[PDB]
Amino acid sequence: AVTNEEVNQMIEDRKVDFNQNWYFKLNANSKEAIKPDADVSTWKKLDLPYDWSIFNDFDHESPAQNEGGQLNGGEAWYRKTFKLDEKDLKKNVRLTFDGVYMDSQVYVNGQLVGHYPNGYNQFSYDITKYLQKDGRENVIAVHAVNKQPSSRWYSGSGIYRDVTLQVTDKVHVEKNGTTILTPKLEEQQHGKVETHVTSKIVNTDDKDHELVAEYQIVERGGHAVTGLVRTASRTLKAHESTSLDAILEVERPKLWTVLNDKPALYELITRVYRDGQLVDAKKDLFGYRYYHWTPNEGFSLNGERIKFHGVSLHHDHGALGAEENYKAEYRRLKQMKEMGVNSIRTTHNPASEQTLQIAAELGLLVQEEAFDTWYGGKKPYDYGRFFEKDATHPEARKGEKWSDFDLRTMVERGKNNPAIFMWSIGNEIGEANGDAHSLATVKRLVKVIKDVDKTRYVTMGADKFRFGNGSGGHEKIADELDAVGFNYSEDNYKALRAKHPKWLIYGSETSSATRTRGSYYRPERELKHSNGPERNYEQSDYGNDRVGWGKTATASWTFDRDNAGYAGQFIWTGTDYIGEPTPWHNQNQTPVKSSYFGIVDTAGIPKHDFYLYQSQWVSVKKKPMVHLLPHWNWENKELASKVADSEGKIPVRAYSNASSVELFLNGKSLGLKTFNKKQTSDGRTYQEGANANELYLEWKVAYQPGTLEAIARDESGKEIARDKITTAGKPAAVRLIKEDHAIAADGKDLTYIYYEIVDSQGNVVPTANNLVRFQLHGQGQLVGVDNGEQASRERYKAQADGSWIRKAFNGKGVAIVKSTEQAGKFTLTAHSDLLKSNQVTVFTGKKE
Ligand SMILES: OC[C@H]1NC[C@H](O)[C@@H](O)[C@H]1O
Repeated sequence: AVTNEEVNQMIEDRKVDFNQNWYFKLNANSKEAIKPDADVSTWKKLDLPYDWSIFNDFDHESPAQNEGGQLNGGEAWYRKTFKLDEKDLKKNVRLTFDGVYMDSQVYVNGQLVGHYPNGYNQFSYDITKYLQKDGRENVIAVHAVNKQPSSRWYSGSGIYRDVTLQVTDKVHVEKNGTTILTPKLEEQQHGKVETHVTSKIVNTDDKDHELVAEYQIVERGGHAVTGLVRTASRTLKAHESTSLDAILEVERPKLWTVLNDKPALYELITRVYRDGQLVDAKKDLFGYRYYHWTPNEGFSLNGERIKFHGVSLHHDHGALGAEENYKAEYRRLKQMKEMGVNSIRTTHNPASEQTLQIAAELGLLVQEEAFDTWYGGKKPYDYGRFFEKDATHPEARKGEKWSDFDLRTMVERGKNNPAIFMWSIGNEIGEANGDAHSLATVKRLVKVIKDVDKTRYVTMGADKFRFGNGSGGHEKIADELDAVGFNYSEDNYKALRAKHPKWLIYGSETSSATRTRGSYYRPERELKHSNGPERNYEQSDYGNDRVGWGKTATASWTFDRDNAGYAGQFIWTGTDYIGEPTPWHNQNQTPVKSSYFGIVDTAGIPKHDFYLYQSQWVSVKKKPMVHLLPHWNWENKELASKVADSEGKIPVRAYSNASSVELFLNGKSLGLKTFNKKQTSDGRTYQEGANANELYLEWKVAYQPGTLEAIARDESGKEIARDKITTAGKPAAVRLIKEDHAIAADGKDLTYIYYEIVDSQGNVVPTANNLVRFQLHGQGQLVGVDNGEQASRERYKAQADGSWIRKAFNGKGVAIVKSTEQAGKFTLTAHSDLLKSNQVTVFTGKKE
C-alpha cells in the first residue's frame, strides 16, 4: 500500500530539530518566564545550544574556582513558543533534551512538567497532555541552575546540547524502545546472522488497537539486506504497552571495527501498523561486532587482539565552551583517530548524541561513564546530593532513585550503538570502599544495567589501587564488576594481577602528564608536580612534566605495551579542557584557567606528545611519519638556558615509526640513528631509542640558526618521511590557514581557521604572542577564538564592543566560524600591529 519513499519521509518527520527561536535571560522573573504573551524585548533571541558561562569574563573570585575555569554560573530561563500543525493536533508529543546543566525545570503552558537534576544525562518528557486544544500556541519554559561549586572541571551552564521534538501517532515505538542483538555473531558471521529485534510499543489512545510491527535492515547509506519481517497481529489495549519481537537474517554482514576509519553501520527500519494502517516509522543505528576479554591476553575485537589506545575526554570545545557541535566533535575525534587512538572514555558523565554517533562512524570504542560520585559527593553542588533521592521524573519506576533512573535511561539510550562496549558506574568514588552501603550500591547499579543490557562490560575507574600495595575493602567493589579499571595504579599491577588472576584489568585513567604547547623546560630531568614561580605557569612540551600521582606518556605507555594482561589505557587527557589547571590547581590568584593534561591543546593544535603516540600507534605502512622537537629559535638567552645542556647544545628529538632517522643541520648530516627492535615477553614487536625509557632518537645539537631536517627511512634505507624546522626571523605577517575550502550552509556546520605569526620568508615565529584582530564578512558567524595558552585570561568570544581579537601563543591560534543558512561565502581578515594583513575565503552551500 505505502511507498518506501513515504516510509522514509515518515521517519524523517518523526523527529525535528527544536533548537531554533528560543529566548534567554539570566535571572529572569519565574512568573514572567512561564506565562503566555510575555514581554521578551528584554531577553536574548537565539538558537540553541547555548552555554551562557563561556561569554563571562574570568573572575578570580568565582565560586567555581580555577578548577571550574573561573567562569560563573547562576541561574537562567529559556523560553520558546510553538504551534502544532493542524495535521498533528491529536498526536503524541515528546521533547528530548540531550543535556541541560543542571538542576533543571521544564514548564509547558504554566505547569511543571518535571524537575531533572542530572546535568549531562539525556532526558525527555511526554508533553502531550500539557498542550493547548484547537492549535493555539504553547509556551515552553526551561529553568537551568548552575550553583557553584558543582564541578571539578568546566561544566558550562544551560542548554548546551540539542533539543529535539518527536511528533508521533498515539500508537508508537516508545522513547528508547528498540533493542537489537546479534548473540551468535561469531559463529554465524560467514553466513546468515540472526538479528533479534525488540520494540516496546505503547498505546496512548483510550481505544483498543490491533498492532503489527514490520522490520527491515539496511546498510547505513547503502542498500537493504533483508526484506520485510512481520510480527503476528495482536491486540494492544488502551493505555497499555507491549514488547514485539522478530528475528531477521543478514548474510555475511560487514563487521564494525576500530581497524578502519569508516566502519560498516546498519539501521533497523521499524514500521508500526494500527489496525492495518501504517501510523509510525522509525530507524535505529547499530552494527555487527563481537568481542572477548581474558585476564592474561586482554581484549580482542571480532577475533583481532588489540589494546585500548585510549583517551579520556571532557565535553567542552575550548572557545565553544560547553556548546556541543557535530563538526567540532568530529574534528576532535578524527584528530584522535589520526593519532592512533581507538578508544574513548566519556569522563565523567553521559555523552552527547554527537559523540556517540561520531564514535560509531569513525570506529572508536566507547566507555560511557554515568557518575563522578555516588551518595558522598565531591563538590557541594554536584550530583552526590541527588544520588539516593527518589526520582520524580513522570516516567520513573516505583522505588527508583535518581541514580537508578539516570543509569537506566543512559543504557536504554545507547544499548544499540556498536561503539559503546563499556558502561562505567563510577570514577574515583571515595565512598566505594567495600563497606555494606557501597557493596549494596555496586550490586544495585550493576543490576540496573544488566536488566537492560548484558553485552557490555560494567566498570569503574578506581585510584584506590595506587595506595600502598593496592589492597583494601575496595577489592570487594571491584569483584562485582565485569572489568576492573585502574586509575594511575600501574605500580601495583603485578601484585594485583597475582592476587586476582580472574580480573579483567585495564588502565581507566593514566598519565596526567602536563604540557604547554611550544614551551620547553629541563629536558634532561623528569619533573614531578613542578609549579614553582620559575615555571611561569607553563609546562614542558618535551613531556617531562607530570603530576605527583602521574606518569609521563613514555612511562604509562611502555608499561601498557609490556603487559598483555593490562588491556590498555584511557590517557588523561586527549585534549585540553577548561578548568582543572593542575599543577596550579585552585591557586586562584594565579592567572591559570584551563588544563595542561591534553595531548592536544584547547585550540585543536597538537603538542609534541601527539606525535610520540602516533609513532607508537600508527603503523609505518598506514602512515609513515617523523616529527621533530623543539623549535629552532634559540636567540633568547632565558629560553635557551632552561633547555641547553651543560655544553650548550639543544637536545633535538625525533618521533618516528620508521626504522631510522637521519638529522641534518643546514644540509649537513649529524648522523643516522636506528631504532632498537625488541619483543614483548609474549612476542609482540616494538621499537625504542638509546634505552627502555626513550621512544625517540636524540641529537645534542650545538645551536646554528637555519634548518633542521630529518629523513626517515625503512629498513632497506629508502626514505619514507621527512620533517623540517626552520629558524624564524622577526614577525612580518599574520597568515591564515583554512582546514576547509567550503562547509555546509545549514547554520550548524563550522570551520577552523588557524592564524600564524610568520617572518618575511613565511616561517612560523615559534615564540610570537602578537595580538591579532579579526574581521568577518559574508555568510558566516565568528563563534570563537583561542590559542590554548593555559595562563591566558583572554576572551574566547567577542569583546564588549563587538570586536574579535586574540593573541597568538607560541606563533599560533585558531578562529572558529559557523555557517549561516544562506549559501555564499565568508571572508576572514586578520590584522596585527605593524604586520602584513591576510584574508581567506571559505565557501558555503551544499552538504556532502
Ligand atoms: O589528574 C587529574 C585527574 N585525576 C583523576 C580524575 O578522575 C580526573 O577527572 C582528573 O581530576
